[PDB]
Amino acid sequence: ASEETLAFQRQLNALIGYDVTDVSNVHDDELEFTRRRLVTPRMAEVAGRDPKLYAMHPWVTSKPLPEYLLKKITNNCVFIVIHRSTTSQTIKVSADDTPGTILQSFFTKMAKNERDFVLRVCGRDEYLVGETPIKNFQWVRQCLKNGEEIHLVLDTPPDPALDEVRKETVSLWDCDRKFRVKIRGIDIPVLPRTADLTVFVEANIQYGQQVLCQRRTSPKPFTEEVLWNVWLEFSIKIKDLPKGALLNLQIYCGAKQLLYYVNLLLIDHRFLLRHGEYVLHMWQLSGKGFNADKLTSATNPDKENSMSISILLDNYCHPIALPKHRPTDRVRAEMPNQLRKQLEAIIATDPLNPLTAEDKELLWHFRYESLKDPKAYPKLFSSVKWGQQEIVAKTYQLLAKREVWDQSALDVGLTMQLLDCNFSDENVRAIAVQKLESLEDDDVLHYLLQLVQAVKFEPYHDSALARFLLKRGLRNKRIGHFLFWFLRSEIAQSRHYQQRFAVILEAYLRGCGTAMLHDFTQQVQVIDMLQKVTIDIKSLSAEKYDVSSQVISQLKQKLENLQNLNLPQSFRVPYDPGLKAGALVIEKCKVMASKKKPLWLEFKCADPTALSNETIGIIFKHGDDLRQDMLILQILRIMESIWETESLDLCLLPYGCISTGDKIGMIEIVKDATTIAKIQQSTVGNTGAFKDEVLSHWLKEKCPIEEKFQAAVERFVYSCAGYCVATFVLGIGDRHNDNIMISETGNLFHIDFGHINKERVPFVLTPDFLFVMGTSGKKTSLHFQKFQDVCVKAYLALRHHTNLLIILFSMMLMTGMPQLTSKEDIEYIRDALTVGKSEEDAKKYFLDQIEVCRDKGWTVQFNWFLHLVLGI
Ligand SMILES: *c1oc2c3c1C(=O)O[C@H](COC)[C@]3(C)C1=C(C2=O)[C@@H]2CCC(=O)[C@@]2(C)C[C@H]1OC(C)=O
Repeated sequence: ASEETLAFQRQLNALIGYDVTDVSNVHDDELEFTRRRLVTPRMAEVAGRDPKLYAMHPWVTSKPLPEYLLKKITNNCVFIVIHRSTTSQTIKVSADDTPGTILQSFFTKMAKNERDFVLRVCGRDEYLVGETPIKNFQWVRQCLKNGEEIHLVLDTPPDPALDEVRKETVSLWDCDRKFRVKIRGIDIPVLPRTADLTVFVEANIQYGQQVLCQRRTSPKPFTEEVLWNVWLEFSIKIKDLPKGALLNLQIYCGAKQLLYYVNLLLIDHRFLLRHGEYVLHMWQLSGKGFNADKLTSATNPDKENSMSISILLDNYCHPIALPKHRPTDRVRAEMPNQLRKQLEAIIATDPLNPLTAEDKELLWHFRYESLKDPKAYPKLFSSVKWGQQEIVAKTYQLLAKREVWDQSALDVGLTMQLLDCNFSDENVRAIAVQKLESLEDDDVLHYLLQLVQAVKFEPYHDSALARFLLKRGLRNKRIGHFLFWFLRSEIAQSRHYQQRFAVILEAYLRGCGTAMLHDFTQQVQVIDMLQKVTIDIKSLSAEKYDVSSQVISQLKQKLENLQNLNLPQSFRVPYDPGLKAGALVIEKCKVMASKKKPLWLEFKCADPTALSNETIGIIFKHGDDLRQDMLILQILRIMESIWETESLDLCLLPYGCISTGDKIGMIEIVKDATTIAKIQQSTVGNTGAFKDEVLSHWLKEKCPIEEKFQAAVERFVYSCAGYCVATFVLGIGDRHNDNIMISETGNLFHIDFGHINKERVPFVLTPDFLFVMGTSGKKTSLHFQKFQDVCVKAYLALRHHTNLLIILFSMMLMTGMPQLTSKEDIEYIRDALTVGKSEEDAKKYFLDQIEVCRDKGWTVQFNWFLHLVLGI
């Protein structure tokens, strides 16, 4: 290992934010083993990607043009403005022309080596190239909807050389003996403050979040060291242990409640049975009383303060689990009319609905019949007795013939269901991933965060899903960019999965290319520098007192030093990679008058071809985990895409928001916007006597032109409806006025989500909102009626994708929540979506929620004010 190799590893660890070679918190070589195994997948993808297309990362879609965009185009034509220097001409092209047919058509119009130029969006690293109709480019579709013009510049294609990549005994199943483990003792440096506590150890053999067998030790006084030296034998036979099963060890604390836990994979990555002595440091349960963290094979790295449990496993030779080999029978394709019909009723049931013992027997007995319907796969494989060798073997025989599933249409919702906490079998999970291979880059982008979170449900570090993500990231820069940040936010805030995520990110970084490696370095530099600034200014972490003029002046000064000669002169915006930020506009920079004192920063665009002088407003938030906001915003983007397929535009505004490290992140500053509470405070003040006409007045004053005002109101009508529906389905509608913003164009949008007997409301639809829509009293109106229709429309449209939302919601709660979630928490979504109900009842249900808000008036906002502002 030369200084070079060591040096390279060093920088990668800096980009990752974790030392991927660290072995201070491992009891085996699974992680290192995974690093080695990911080497081939990475190299294979690197050598298979096109050097030019990878360099210009065209952002396209194969989806049809939405109904609301079809209107925007007159006669299959599109106008584009091409620039040179100041030199610029406007051309009219066909919506189906390829960027090549464009340039060739440009050289013929204006005329007085040759085709060595490329079309790039003005002021952005976004290229319109490749054999694709101009109308199938995301930027083109964006401009259309926004009504903005399409300005492209004629520059030289980026040399793909800049993406250069650096140089690169035997026992079988048979073991009729029952599995057993010995609990030696538990040890903890410091113990709780009640000192009359009792504790016992519970050992579970879990699979797919289900307990196959459980054993417990007797209760003993809770002291720094508690020894048992007792053997716990389980009712399951060694030969019946399925690959991916875990020995879940938990400690309960009572008086004389789960408090500590740690897991250990029974069958390792090499198909060998786990044996030997083990000293495992456990995690402490925060929820005094469930989630992805409880399934981790990772141990707590903090040895000096955590609880550890010492156990002993059977130590003989080396029993190895034999990989299945499909031989072939009873397909039994016929059943009684009633039986058949009651089988289809079980399958037709929603995800959250539990299966009874009898329900599972029918599904399993008629496996092959159930196999004919993809939507039955989750229920079917959840009816498999995974704790039985014979049954599992039969399960693989069943999956052998997957022609029906192989030909089935890609159903993202259905696929995600097989990648959650309920399935630990590699074969079942692998078939879900098989289907994901069909997703085009644009769709991978919509579900990327969710897929990354799903890696937490994988029993092993190396899996089909982890490799899938690696591959798509290496194949497309935009996906690679976001993958980088999503993995980095987990590695920095999650000790439960940081080791596994670090291995996956290192594999991506060794194949993304020199150019991207340089971009990531600059972005990370700015974030590290900005973070230290928030750490150097000690008062920034003090919520007790307000922000003085001296601290702000101190902020401007420190930003000045950095900018002199140390801070990157330009970097890509984490949440908007196509945009390059340049120098800071120290004058407009400051410390927000917020309790959390976030940095309000403004930069200039580093791209000179930018057709504007507006700054890039970025909030550098510190002291807050922004992972939940990212999840909420992404689910909102998913709702947008869902509404797009149903041909609907709810005008949501999922602004940029990305966690960039440990309790730090960057948030997009929406231009020309203010808080609803702010608008109220200007007229009234620091009191709860809210006026109903303030909002409308504010909007009109911002839109003195007839046409403009009605355009804004219509926008308000849509955006208000979109958020009411969206926030209601997610169960986060009852919010304080200061968490809702509005732009001068009338766009309403919720912000600052954070970790989210009395008066309650389903969502925010206050008198000021109803006012803008021309409704004062309890009387209807033209705009309000529209509002009601749009709400119903968007609402029903979401129900058409119930299973998708249900699974997305359950995973989000399980992976993006500190505390433990229950079935009750997940079931909320099922009720909010009126599952089982007919469209009619559903339409009325939502309309009823709209009525609750009218009767409530300002009541709820007034209580929020009394609480949040007056501490009442
Ligand atoms: C921490 O989520 C957000 C914010 C915070 C915070 O503590 O203060 C404010 C919100 O105060 C109610 C932050 C910085 C803001 C946003 C946010 O999501 C908004 C997202 C869209 C937008 O324009 C932002 C950046 C405004 C910003 O609020 C203010 C009052 O400047």
